[PDB]
Amino acid sequence: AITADDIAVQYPIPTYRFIVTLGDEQVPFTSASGLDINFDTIEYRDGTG
Amino acid sequence: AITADDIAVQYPIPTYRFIVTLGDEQVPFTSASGLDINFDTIEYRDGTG
Repeated sequence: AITADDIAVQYPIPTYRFIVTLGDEQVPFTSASGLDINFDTIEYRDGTG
Repeated sequence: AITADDIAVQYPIPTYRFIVTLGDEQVPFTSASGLDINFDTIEYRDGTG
């Protein structure tokens, strides 16, 4: 017994059901990708290690 | 078969590992350059060659 209210808590979410709110309107889209969070890298080395 | 105690005697030394003691203390630096020994030159020519 898995009692589907527990599926809504601890099972993962698929990617086929999504609403795109575009400004103040909803527009139906087929695909959506590229919503990444990317940083750069600072590095610094001295002679001691 | 080279047994790295022989690397410490025979192989050269790389530049990236160095410490700089400046007076009574050590300060961690990134680069260090310009420790040259440069001489001038004196000449003399006479008529016989």
